[PDB]
Amino acid sequence: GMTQLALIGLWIGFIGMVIGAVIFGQKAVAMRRKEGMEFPLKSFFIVLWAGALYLTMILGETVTPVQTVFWGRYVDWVVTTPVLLLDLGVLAGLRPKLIAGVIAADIFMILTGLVATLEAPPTSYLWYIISCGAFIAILASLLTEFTASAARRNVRVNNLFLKLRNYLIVLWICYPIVWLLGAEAFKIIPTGVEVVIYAIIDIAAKVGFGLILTSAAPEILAQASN
Amino acid sequence: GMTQLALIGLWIGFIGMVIGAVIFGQKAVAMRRKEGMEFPLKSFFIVLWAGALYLTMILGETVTPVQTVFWGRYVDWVVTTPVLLLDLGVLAGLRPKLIAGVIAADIFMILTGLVATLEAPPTSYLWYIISCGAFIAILASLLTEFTASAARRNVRVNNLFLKLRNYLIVLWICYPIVWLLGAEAFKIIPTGVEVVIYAIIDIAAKVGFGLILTSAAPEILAQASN
Amino acid sequence: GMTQLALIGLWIGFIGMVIGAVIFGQKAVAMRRKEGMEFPLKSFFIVLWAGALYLTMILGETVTPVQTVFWGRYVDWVVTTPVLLLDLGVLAGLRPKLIAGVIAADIFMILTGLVATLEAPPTSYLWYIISCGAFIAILASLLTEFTASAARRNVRVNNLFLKLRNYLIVLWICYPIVWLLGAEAFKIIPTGVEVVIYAIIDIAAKVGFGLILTSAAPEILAQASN
Ligand SMILES: *C/C=C(C)/C=C/C=C(C)/C=C/C1=C(C)CCCC1(C)C
Ligand SMILES: *C/C=C(C)/C=C/C=C(C)/C=C/C1=C(C)CCCC1(C)C
Ligand SMILES: *C/C=C(C)/C=C/C=C(C)/C=C/C1=C(C)CCCC1(C)C
Ligand SMILES: CCCCCCCCCCCCCCCC
Ligand SMILES: CCCCCCCCCCCCCCCC
Ligand SMILES: CCCCCCCCCCCCCCCC
Ligand SMILES: CCCCCCCCCCCCCCCC
Ligand SMILES: CCCCCCCCCCCCCCCC
Ligand SMILES: CCCCCCCCCCCCCCCC
Ligand SMILES: CCCCCCCCCCCCCCCC
Ligand SMILES: CCCCCCCCCCCCCCCC
Ligand SMILES: CCCCCCCCCCCCCCCC
Ligand SMILES: CCCCCCCCCCCCCC
Ligand SMILES: CCCCCCCCCCCCCC
Ligand SMILES: CCCCCCCCCCCCCC
Ligand SMILES: CCCCCCCCCCCC
Ligand SMILES: CCCCCCCCCCCC
Ligand SMILES: CCCCCCCCCCCC
Ligand SMILES: CCCCCCCCCCCC
Ligand SMILES: CCCCCCCCCCCC
Ligand SMILES: CCCCCCCCCCCC
Ligand SMILES: CCCCCCCCCC
Ligand SMILES: CCCCCCCCCC
Ligand SMILES: CCCCCCCCCC
Ligand SMILES: CCCCCCCCCC
Ligand SMILES: CCCCCCCC
Ligand SMILES: CCCCCCCC
Ligand SMILES: CCCCCCCC
Ligand SMILES: CCCCCCCC
Ligand SMILES: CCCCCCCC
Ligand SMILES: CCCCCCCC
Ligand SMILES: CCCCCCCC
Ligand SMILES: CCCCCCCC
Ligand SMILES: CCCCCCCC
Ligand SMILES: CCCCCCCC
Ligand SMILES: CCCCCCCC
Ligand SMILES: CCCCCCCC
Ligand SMILES: CCCCCCCC
Ligand SMILES: CCCCCCCC
Ligand SMILES: CCCCCCCC
Ligand SMILES: CCCCCCCC
Ligand SMILES: CCCCCCCC
Ligand SMILES: CCCCCCCC
Ligand SMILES: CCCCCCCC
Ligand SMILES: CCCCCC
Ligand SMILES: CCCCCC
Ligand SMILES: CCCCCC
Ligand SMILES: CCCCCC
Ligand SMILES: CCCCCC
Ligand SMILES: CCCCCC
Ligand SMILES: CCCCCC
Ligand SMILES: CCCCCC
Ligand SMILES: CCCCCC
Ligand SMILES: CCCCCC
Ligand SMILES: CCCCCC
Ligand SMILES: CCCCCC
Ligand SMILES: CCCCCC
Ligand SMILES: CCCCCC
Ligand SMILES: CCCCCC
Ligand SMILES: CCCCCC
Ligand SMILES: CCCCCC
Ligand SMILES: CCCCCC
Ligand SMILES: CCCCCC
Ligand SMILES: CCCCCC
Ligand SMILES: [Mg+2]
Ligand SMILES: [Mg+2]
Ligand SMILES: [Mg+2]
Repeated sequence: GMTQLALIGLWIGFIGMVIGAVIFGQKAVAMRRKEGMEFPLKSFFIVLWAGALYLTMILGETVTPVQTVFWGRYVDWVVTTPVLLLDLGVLAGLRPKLIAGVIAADIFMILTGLVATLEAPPTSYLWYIISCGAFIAILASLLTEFTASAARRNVRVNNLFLKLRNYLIVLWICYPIVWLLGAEAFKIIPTGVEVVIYAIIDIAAKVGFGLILTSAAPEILAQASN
Repeated sequence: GMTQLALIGLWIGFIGMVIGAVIFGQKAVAMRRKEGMEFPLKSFFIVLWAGALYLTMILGETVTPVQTVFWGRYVDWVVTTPVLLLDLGVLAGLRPKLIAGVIAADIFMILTGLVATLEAPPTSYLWYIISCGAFIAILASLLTEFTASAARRNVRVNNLFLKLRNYLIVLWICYPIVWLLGAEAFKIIPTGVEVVIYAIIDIAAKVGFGLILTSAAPEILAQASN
Repeated sequence: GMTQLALIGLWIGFIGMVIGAVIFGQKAVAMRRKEGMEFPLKSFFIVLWAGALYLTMILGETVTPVQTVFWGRYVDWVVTTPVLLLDLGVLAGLRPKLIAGVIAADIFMILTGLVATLEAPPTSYLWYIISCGAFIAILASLLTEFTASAARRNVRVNNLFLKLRNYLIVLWICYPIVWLLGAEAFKIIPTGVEVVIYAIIDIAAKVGFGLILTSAAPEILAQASN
């Protein structure tokens, strides 16, 4: 029931995650019995879950015609975006309870975005604004407590945190902008194009992010983990 | 599909949680880099989640005609009641493995209560009794191992624990009593009145509890958090 | 909607879990002030959750006629199989981050198995293969990382781990074999017989496992817990 372009977009996301899974799985094998192996392993789980959920959408299991609702992508994001933040929190050396609070905010952001996607205007816009409020709090925490914590660590660990922090922030800001421009609000981006855009940003946000992270020198990953 | 009285009750709950969010949000900001900030932060998250779920019920998103089933309140409780017990566990100095067991019992209590609410008599009463059994186990834990652990701490931390322990017990006992008197069992309390009562108890159990906790002297919260 | 044999199988599983919960619950209460009490408590929670889900299937709550899908057993397994792996990880002395990774693989195994159960052939077989891939990763970790960590512990703790590791592995391999032979796939085993078989293996994998673990000498459980 979806457009041909939407199906192409789902295939792009799926193949991207599968390639990521091979890359990070191999890196994790290469890092067995080494400090810092948690980083390729987390990257591997992120792309494995995203890849599985892309497959459920290809198969029509987590999409629903009402326009097609691609609700599987929220099942993906509600699991993978916390693990991405966990990555930065470990790099930053952030206290576990603070990491937990940001993960709670993130899950709230994704679930209110799901409600926004399922609703009709203008109620959908209310939930979009609520979810953006949670996003802004997450961005503020990244730019403040994460950054202050990372600045107390070794220079190379701090440098890697800042690179990934900035990469994550730029990519994540793309999502609510695409949402607002797409069929859920202003209807500027056609539904099929929207699926393709999300797949490209997903690949950047998960495979690109993991490539930057896991390509750091092994000594840096070792000291970052402890 | 709900009565006007029920809608009034949902708005009371919603506005109460929003006011609580302002209070605990300001307290969390004020304790930004102080030991004990975890307490206003958890209180903020509790009323944020409860307020969002009250909003989903106002909007008819988590309410289903089957006779109006307010199943959104279980999505609220299954998340917020564990965090309330975590609060008491940190104050008591309780070992995390013991906190985990009581949280598991609490999630079991809420989920069996959801099955009781969705079921028809007499099967609904079976699940009510099972959920009550989990509740009695939680109460016994609060009165025994939580209380013995708190009694090892200094006088002011122990006194704060006991105040919040007693407050929590009295308010939580109200819930299964309202449930038994309302539409799901004896049908003594009309559905609309039941919604109003839950909103008032919810405000007391989340905002009132958080106010007692977050108004303690900051040095006590700092000591309790260690 | 379900056969008489299938209902008999559900009652066998339910009664087995109730028996386990009495045994492990009383053992947990008897160990209330001792090191190692986490083992009977986790065993109690495992059979409590499984028994409750068996009850939901007896009552038709987590069973849907499609020709009958027993989807409640996935709600059971997604919670209990992680706790069983946690048991082995505590006995082995495994690093918590490693336990978290195998638990993630296990949840993925159970959820992809649920998708396989809900799907139609040949798509169901794709998810079965994916789930088997996760299962193989779990078995590999049990036979490598868990085993290496246990061998660095006291001979009595290590001997207990190996006995439970071998017991668990043999029993868990039975599940995907039954699945492929049964009603969710190739229909060699009648549906009613398949329910009875799952009840028997479930009792062995939860009550039998818990009996072996909690019957160890209390000093062995004590040093394993630390
Ligand atoms: C791997 C997937 C990633 C990094 C997805 C990130 C998604 C977001 C940051 C979503 C943001 C949203 C809002 C801030 C408002 C409501 C709409 C959303 C869910 C797209
Ligand atoms: C903020 C919300 C709170 C503190 C809610 C607490 C709810 C309960 C203690 C519910 C208890 C129930 C039983 C013990 C039996 C079954 C019915 C319930 C779920 C109302
Ligand atoms: C107490 C319940 C237990 C120990 C259940 C264990 C279940 C499994 C190991 C399931 C395995 C499966 C596969 C590996 C492939 C797909 C079918 C499953 C879910 C039966
Ligand atoms: C309807 C079938 C459409 C098939 C579309 C093929 C996708 C083309 C591959 C693009 C994968 C990008 C991988 C990026 C790796 C970093
Ligand atoms: C370094 C260890 C970090 C551990 C992070 C714990 C995750 C906390 C997430 C719990 C939040 C539950 C949100 C439920 C829906 C709002
Ligand atoms: C058929 C429409 C094609 C749509 C092209 C979408 C490109 C969107 C890119 C947005 C951000 C790119 C992140 C890449 C960073 C390396
Ligand atoms: C001091 C921090 C304590 C944190 C304990 C978190 C325990 C998490 C609860 C585990 C129980 C899961 C049961 C799920 C049943 C659906
Ligand atoms: C071990 C748990 C004790 C639970 C206390 C039982 C309270 C009585 C509830 C019985 C349900 C009666 C349904 C009312 C029929 C209108
Ligand atoms: C010691 C810390 C954990 C204490 C909580 C134990 C969990 C007890 C749950 C019991 C549920 C029984 C329901 C059946 C009653 C008829
Ligand atoms: C040291 C104990 C002080 C805290 C005591 C709190 C008592 C809570 C009063 C709540 C009033 C609700 C009454 C409902 C009775 C059915
Ligand atoms: C512990 C529960 C306290 C609840 C107090 C509520 C008092 C008002 C309830 C009156 C309901 C009677 C409605 C009359 C119309 C049928
Ligand atoms: C003693 C160590 C306990 C470790 C428990 C951590 C559990 C983390 C589970 C990771 C969640 C992955 C879920 C994927 C699908 C929702
Ligand atoms: C889709 C699942 C991906 C599986 C991970 C692939 C890992 C490849 C291992 C490569 C090891 C090479 C050693 C030199
Ligand atoms: C649609 C009916 C809603 C009326 C309730 C509004 C109450 C007045 C607003 C109070 C503002 C709350 C400040 C935190
Ligand atoms: C109505 C179904 C008959 C009841 C049979 C009872 C099942 C016995 C379970 C065995 C428990 C095993 C504990 C080791
Ligand atoms: C800042 C944006 C808040 C959400 C407003 C959405 C308005 C969409 C207009 C749709 C016209 C087709
Ligand atoms: C028709 C309005 C009914 C008003 C109900 C008042 C509820 C007070 C509950 C107090 C419980 C602590
Ligand atoms: C409309 C209802 C407003 C309730 C706001 C509650 C703030 C104080 C809570 C005290 C709990 C006893
Ligand atoms: C521990 C709970 C007691 C068990 C009650 C089982 C009730 C079975 C009812 C079957 C009727 C369809
Ligand atoms: C122990 C951590 C390894 C988890 C690996 C999961 C493997 C999933 C395989 C998917 C089937 C192709
Ligand atoms: C690497 C994944 C291994 C999967 C094992 C295959 C299970 C049997 C497939 C038969 C399905 C019809
Ligand atoms: C929280 C403030 C409530 C203001 C009510 C707005 C009414 C809009 C409904 C059309
Ligand atoms: C009222 C709930 C059941 C109470 C059992 C525990 C009482 C022990 C008091 C120390
Ligand atoms: C941390 C103890 C393990 C409990 C696993 C529960 C998994 C629920 C998945 C839905
Ligand atoms: C009527 C079902 C009886 C099933 C027999 C259970 C015992 C078999 C253990 C191998
Ligand atoms: C770290 C995994 C988070 C999963 C959150 C799921 C909430 C629906
Ligand atoms: C029906 C919900 C109206 C809320 C306004 C939405 C835009 C802020
Ligand atoms: C974590 C803060 C969430 C704020 C949501 C409301 C913003 C309008
Ligand atoms: C985009 C959120 C603004 C937060 C900035 C915090 C101060 C660097
Ligand atoms: C059509 C190919 C898409 C490649 C995505 C690249 C992500 C940075
Ligand atoms: C439409 C009913 C609104 C009720 C407002 C309640 C005041 C807190
Ligand atoms: C229709 C407005 C009635 C609101 C009642 C307010 C009770 C707090
Ligand atoms: C500083 C402690 C933050 C704890 C917040 C967790 C809320 C679930
Ligand atoms: C800081 C005020 C938060 C407002 C609560 C919003 C409830 C969804
Ligand atoms: C800010 C909350 C708006 C709620 C609108 C309710 C419309 C039925
Ligand atoms: C009658 C609708 C039941 C929906 C409840 C689902 C809550 C997880
Ligand atoms: C610690 C709060 C999260 C509990 C959520 C459980 C939902 C089944
Ligand atoms: C002590 C941790 C127990 C958690 C198990 C929860 C299963 C219902
Ligand atoms: C069909 C289930 C009936 C159980 C009723 C038990 C009430 C105590
Ligand atoms: C489309 C029929 C299969 C349904 C599978 C649902 C998986 C979430
Ligand atoms: C259209 C889905 C086909 C899945 C292939 C089955 C692999 C055994
Ligand atoms: C993959 C099967 C290995 C089983 C070996 C365990 C010894 C009983
Ligand atoms: C190699 C020893 C494994 C024996 C366990 C089998 C239990 C059915
Ligand atoms: C080593 C066990 C893998 C599961 C394959 C199931 C056999 C049909
Ligand atoms: C792993 C990609 C499979 C593609 C099938 C056409
Ligand atoms: C491995 C995925 C193949 C599915 C084809 C739709
Ligand atoms: C459109 C139905 C999707 C529900 C997502 C949980
Ligand atoms: C059912 C999910 C509701 C989340 C709103 C915070
Ligand atoms: C769970 C939220 C559903 C909203 C449908 C409009
Ligand atoms: C904090 C509210 C954000 C709204 C911007 C769209
Ligand atoms: C709108 C909420 C923003 C919070 C910033 C700390
Ligand atoms: C089909 C769109 C391809 C865009 C390349 C980044
Ligand atoms: C979602 C079903 C939960 C059952 C609790 C016993
Ligand atoms: C858990 C679902 C219960 C529904 C019974 C009508
Ligand atoms: C209309 C009910 C109001 C209740 C406030 C105590
Ligand atoms: C009607 C407001 C209720 C406040 C909680 C005591
Ligand atoms: C019930 C609210 C109490 C507030 C104490 C500061
Ligand atoms: C007919 C009842 C059989 C029970 C087997 C344990
Ligand atoms: C280090 C692996 C943890 C995986 C988190 C989902
Ligand atoms: C792991 C793929 C399916 C997850 C949603 C049930
Ligand atoms: C299932 C095969 C496991 C391999 C053991 C190293
Ligand atoms: C390896 C487990 C031995 C079997 C115990 C009955
Ligand atoms: C793998 C079993 C196939 C059965 C064909 C009837
Ligand atoms: C009824 C059979 C019990 C199986 C115990 C291993
Ligand atoms: Mg929409
Ligand atoms: Mg009901
Ligand atoms: Mg099937």
